[PDB]
Amino acid sequence: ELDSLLGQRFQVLPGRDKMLYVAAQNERDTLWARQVLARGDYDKNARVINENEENKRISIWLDTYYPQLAYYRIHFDEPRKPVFWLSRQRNTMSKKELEVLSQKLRALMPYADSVNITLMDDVTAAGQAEAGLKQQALPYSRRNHKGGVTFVIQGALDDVEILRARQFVDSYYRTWGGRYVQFAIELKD
Repeated sequence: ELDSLLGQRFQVLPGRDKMLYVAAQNERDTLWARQVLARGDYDKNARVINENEENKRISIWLDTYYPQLAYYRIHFDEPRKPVFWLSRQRNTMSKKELEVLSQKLRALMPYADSVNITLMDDVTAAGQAEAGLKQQALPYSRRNHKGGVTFVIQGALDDVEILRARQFVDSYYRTWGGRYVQFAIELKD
């Protein structure tokens, strides 16, 4: 526990399933801690997690049990108290349903004391997309789709402009996830 700590930018967290959960900040560290733990006696006492993998794991569960849920992403700034961003506008759940959801999520994350559900404003999510693209003089057309919006970047983009556009998009999805606003580049000329 403190034992695992000494083994190693990480937070080691006790789980209700008697597992030890090592929270890492990114991919490189996740693989490193896995390499390290596998070489010794904790090799099956610990599991290394990070925000990208845990979002993927919870999204698969929700795909079946809450298949129409309008959500963004779960954030792990404090890994003992993950915060699940849901859409305020597109939420269809009563207060009691959201409480049930929080409890199921907590059961799915044995290292978490609680899972707070925060209702986020779609106007903010789309407004950060709009602002980021404008910040790069990227013309775009916003095109609504079923339960989403696509910002379609448009123009005869060169090498660097495409990379800058895609780097912005990746940074956008790290915050909001890719389930509401999505992006595309239409190449012209």
